[PDB]
Amino acid sequence: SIVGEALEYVNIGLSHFLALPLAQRISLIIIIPFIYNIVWQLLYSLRKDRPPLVFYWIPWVGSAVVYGMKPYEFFEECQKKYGDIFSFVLLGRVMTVYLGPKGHEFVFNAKLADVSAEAAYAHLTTPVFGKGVIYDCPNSRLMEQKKFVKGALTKEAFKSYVPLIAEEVYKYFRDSKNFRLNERTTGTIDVMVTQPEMTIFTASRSLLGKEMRAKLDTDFAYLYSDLDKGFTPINFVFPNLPLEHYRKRDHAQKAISGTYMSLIKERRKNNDIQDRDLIDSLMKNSTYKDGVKMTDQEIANLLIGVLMGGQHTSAATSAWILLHLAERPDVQQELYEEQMRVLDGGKKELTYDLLQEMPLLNQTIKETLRMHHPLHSLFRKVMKDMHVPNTSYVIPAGYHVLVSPGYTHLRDEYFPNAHQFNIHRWNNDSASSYSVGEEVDYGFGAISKGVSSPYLPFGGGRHRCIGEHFAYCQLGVLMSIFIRTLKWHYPEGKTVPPPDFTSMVTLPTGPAKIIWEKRNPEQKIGGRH
Ligand code: HEM
Ligand SMILES: O[C@@](Cc1ccccc1Cl)(Cn1cncn1)C1(Cl)CC1
Repeated sequence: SIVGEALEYVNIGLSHFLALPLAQRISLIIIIPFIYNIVWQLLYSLRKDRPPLVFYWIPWVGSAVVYGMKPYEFFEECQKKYGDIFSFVLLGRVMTVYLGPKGHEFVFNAKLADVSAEAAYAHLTTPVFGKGVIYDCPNSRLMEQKKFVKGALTKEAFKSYVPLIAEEVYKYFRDSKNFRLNERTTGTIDVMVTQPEMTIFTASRSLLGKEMRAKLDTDFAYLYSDLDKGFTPINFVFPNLPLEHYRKRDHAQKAISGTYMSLIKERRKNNDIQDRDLIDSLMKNSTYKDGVKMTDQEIANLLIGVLMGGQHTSAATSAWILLHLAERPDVQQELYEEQMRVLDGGKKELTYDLLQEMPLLNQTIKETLRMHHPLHSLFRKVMKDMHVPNTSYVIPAGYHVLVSPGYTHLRDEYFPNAHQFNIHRWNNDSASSYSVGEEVDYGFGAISKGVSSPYLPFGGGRHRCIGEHFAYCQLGVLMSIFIRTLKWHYPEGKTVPPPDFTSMVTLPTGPAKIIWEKRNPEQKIGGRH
């Protein structure tokens, strides 16, 4: 009765292992984790308290490639095989996806102690925006920062922003090489060139003020480009590897936040604090409820985060609006008639109030956001084991949950003929979003308590967007002027481009070109240039 002999051979086998030729160790270096990964999944599949896990060949990497390149096609296939709740491995992480409205509820309305946004996102945003704000701070601090920013995003502020945004659009039509409407009556543009520029010019002028706008006419503008490059999914995996891309980013954040702090300190020095912009607003209103004041640095960092977030979602969206309308001269025509009726043939100056009397224009924004949600996936890190209602599934702490309202936007069950661009599906329902019942306030205003709406472009719950009305104002003004000034169409045999899902938002694959022409060839834009 000797297992002793077998124990000796374990030890012997171990020493013979360590003495294998390098070619075989390297081999086993790869064979043993590859094999282990596969038997681990098979064992995992037997667990009744876990959602089904998408099978993958490469350890650590997981389904990263197919998810990264075609997330909605990935979800649809998984949904057919497994149903609405399933997990997949992503660059060392386990992601649990809950599709559909119940998914929205599970994640967006999750208890504060159950999940963490900042633990999922801080590595992406903190290097770009700076310390102490958004996700580099406790949730309670984020809630109040959202309250401070929302305090400058009032109806009165929008009434004052509309003519400023309009001035910037007209200036861009007058001065930009992409247009020059006083010199040229037709031309070709890449919308992924023009919309980022139009977006930063309009958002700078209105949210940051004339000083910060004026700086964009200089070499300073290049820092925004640099800071922009740092805003990339690569930050999720390699947040800080010592390359030049990362240094240009870090430098830009310092230079840009330094510029904002210079203005802030100048205004306080001169008692020059009015109600012009978001800077005036945060200077007057940025004291937390425990009495700590945001620092000038944190105020500047919060300005960067707000401008940068709004930059990418808005620019992507007006690009998509232009691209869907380029093959729909019927929609351009209908929008143009609305412009003529609401603005008395163009005799009335556009105001924020008249924007609210443009339902087809607003429905066009609404429908573009349905077909092209800028953020295909939203994430939380699971902090406490979560039971999935009406199942035996438990999502353990350390997992991440993923929700995708943009996926549901594209399902025929909730939006008939979902892959058809049709602004009239929103007839008599042109509001950017609408709360169908009870409300709750997490610290930045009363918002919808339920988050089961199949249309959820602005998310929901404590992390819900506060930029929605600014975006509609900005997009509204911009598109109102595009429509009254130009017609546009595709180059021969071109059509709406497929989305690029790998960038930070779901951009059109470029170059995405349209041909514009002036509705009034002789019309001139005044002002000095
Ligand atoms: C078409 C335009 C936009 C869309 C579709 C959009 C979408 C969203 C979504 C889905 C969220 C929820 C994020 C999550 O749950 O993880 C969000 C949050 C947020 N957005 Fe927007 N957004 C847009 C424009 C803007 C603009 C213009 C601003 C600022 C001016 C802005 C600022 C914010 C802020 C501060 C949050 C809160 C993040 C948090 O609490 O964790 N967004 N947005
Ligand atoms: O939600 C964000 C972050 C985010 C979340 C999910 C996917 C991509 C990004 Cl960039 C993106 N965004 C949402 N609205 C405006 N920007 C921030 Cl920057 C916090 C607000």
